[PDB]
Amino acid sequence: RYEIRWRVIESISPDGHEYIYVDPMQLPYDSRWEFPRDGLVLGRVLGSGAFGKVVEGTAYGLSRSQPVMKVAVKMLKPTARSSEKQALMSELKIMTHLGPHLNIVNLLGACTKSGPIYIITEYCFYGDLVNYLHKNRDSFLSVKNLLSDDNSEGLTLLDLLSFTYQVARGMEFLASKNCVHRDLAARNVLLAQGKIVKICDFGLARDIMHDSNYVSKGSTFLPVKWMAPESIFDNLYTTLSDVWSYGILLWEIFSLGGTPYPGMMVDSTFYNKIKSGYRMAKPDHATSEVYEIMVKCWNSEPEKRPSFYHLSEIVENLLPGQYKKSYEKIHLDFLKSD
Ligand SMILES: CC1(COc2ccc3c(c2)ncn3-c2ccc3cccc(N4CCC(N)CC4)c3n2)COC1
Ligand SMILES: [Cl-]
Ligand SMILES: [Cl-]
Ligand SMILES: [Cl-]
Ligand SMILES: [Cl-]
Ligand SMILES: [Cl-]
Ligand SMILES: [Cl-]
Ligand SMILES: [Cl-]
Repeated sequence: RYEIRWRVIESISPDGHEYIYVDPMQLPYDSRWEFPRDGLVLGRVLGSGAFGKVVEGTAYGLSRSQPVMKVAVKMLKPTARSSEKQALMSELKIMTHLGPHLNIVNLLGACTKSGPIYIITEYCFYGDLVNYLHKNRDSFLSVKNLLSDDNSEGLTLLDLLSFTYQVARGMEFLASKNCVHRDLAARNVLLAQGKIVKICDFGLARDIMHDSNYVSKGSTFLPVKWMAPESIFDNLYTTLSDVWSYGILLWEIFSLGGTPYPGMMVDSTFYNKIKSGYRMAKPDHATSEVYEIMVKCWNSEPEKRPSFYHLSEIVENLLPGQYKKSYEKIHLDFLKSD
């Protein structure tokens, strides 16, 4: 019945107390985005939620670079409320505002006139990261070119470092735009062709009510296992809090899809342990260096945590130099599209 909104920060008071977030309705939609309905063909349903669904699709003429293009389409169910339509429009405005990045699922086009609203997004071949890791759990054994391509081989530490680097980059981009994700987790990361990490959100395509990851508090659902202490207790959300989420996410990556705080249910006892300063032990496939990154992200003092930009730098040093070169070419190819 809900989704967690990405918040973009318009301004912060000199004291550091009053935060003003942009109002999506206030922002302006760009008509250039509009794509003719006839030019879009809808396929199989990628996901289904009580109020919405994601569908496979092909867009014709949408892109000069890819005249026939595989894509994913976001649409509301008839069940969706009048207010919810607003949410889709809001998503369009915010996404246009942020602009495009290689590491986030991107908005390609939208159909908003004389029809059910349709959001066109990049199509990711591998699906969500959690499922992908589980699928490749077995056959995983502890060159750089192979990593940034579709060649299939047993999953490697190198692959994990790549996913680790891409999420940092995607997050760095979001932070630069003063955008706070508030629900960063492997479930919200999808993998595209070429093993390119794309960051997304839980959405209306799947049911938050039916997901164990979220605890419902008040009128909202919270991914407590991924929340920074300030968020849980002080209800404060920032780029720094996201960093905490990034560390939890890394734990998910190095445990091959493992649930954080395994064997621990979220309860009063869990909250107390976090206040105590309790942190997760090293994951099985995590190197000492990677675990160190997770621990830094989990610092009690948010200002103490590393910036996403710093994290990208740290991860890069743990990757062969050719990986960085490959990322750069892919980044440039991505910005050259169309
Ligand atoms: C043929 C396969 C194809 O799978 C897929 C799945 C989702 C795919 C996809 C290919 N391209 C894109 N998206 C998207 C895109 C935006 C999303 C925005 C919010 C939420 C999403 N999701 C992610 C998947 C989840 N099961 C439902 C909600 C989104 N998904 C099966 O994996 C390969
Ligand atoms: Cl959003
Ligand atoms: Cl096909
Ligand atoms: Cl583990
Ligand atoms: Cl080690
Ligand atoms: Cl820093
Ligand atoms: Cl940051
Ligand atoms: Cl960088």
